[PDB]
Amino acid sequence: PLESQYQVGPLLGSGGFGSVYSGIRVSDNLPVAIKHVEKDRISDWGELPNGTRVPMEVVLLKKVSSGFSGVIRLLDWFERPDSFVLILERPEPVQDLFDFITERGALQEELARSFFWQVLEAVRHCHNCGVLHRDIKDENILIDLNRGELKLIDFGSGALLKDTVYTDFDGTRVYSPPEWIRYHRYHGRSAAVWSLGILLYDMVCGDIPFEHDEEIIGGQVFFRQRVSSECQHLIRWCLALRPSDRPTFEEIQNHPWMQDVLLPQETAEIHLH
Repeated sequence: PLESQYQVGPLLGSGGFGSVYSGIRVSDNLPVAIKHVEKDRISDWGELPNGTRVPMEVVLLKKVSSGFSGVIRLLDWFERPDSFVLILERPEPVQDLFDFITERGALQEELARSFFWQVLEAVRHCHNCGVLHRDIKDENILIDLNRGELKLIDFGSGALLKDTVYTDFDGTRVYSPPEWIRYHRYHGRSAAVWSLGILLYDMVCGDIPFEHDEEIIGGQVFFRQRVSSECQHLIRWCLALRPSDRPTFEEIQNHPWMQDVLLPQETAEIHLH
């Protein structure tokens, strides 16, 4: 049916991810996002069990799209002659973390603790469903401002999780780890932890630590804001130059800086409402 199932509103944005529109499901007035990807631009394809050939993003989304609210849910999708159309959740009111940090500057550590913990829980979900996101960064994290819940979006650079090396990458370079920069090689989990250190720095300092390749591979972390010694230690650990020296998610979540996290609703009440 298509445009009889959804009322299409204004363009939300466009780019390497395609074109996304604000929308509404006619039946129950659910707010949704409608994402158009050209077939000519899809680099990675996969298949659903029944042999239907789809973009990898749709495979990845179906693997993670089960109830847990830390990841954006794919509600439906459609194939057209020259494109696919994806229908996704849209929180309302919503603000992406990039926008939020631009607006507020460096976050208080209590708030960055809640946000970062929620991102950790969301990435563990992905990994347990067999999915590596590969483009974790402030822009790809939406804040449901009423609930205080963070959601991960855009699995368009993602891959199936595997234990062997990756030699391809189409995410954001300034969140990519030094082994990618030097050797065009990385492993999934240790690369993820590096990008989380970039994200945590970004949260507590209000900008990312490295802009150029030379900075990425040099691994000197200079703090431009006041950041507690515990928080600096977690960041520096995630940003270890040698992959095997980086923490596991368990080690991250057992770190002293990560104890006594606020709940999402408390986060919303204290910091968002």
